[PDB]
Amino acid sequence: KWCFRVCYRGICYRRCR
Repeated sequence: KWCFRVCYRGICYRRCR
C-alpha cells in the first residue's frame, strides 16, 4: 500500500491504490 500524491505545473495527479 504505497500512497504518494503530488501536484506539479507539468504533472498533477494522485496515487493511492
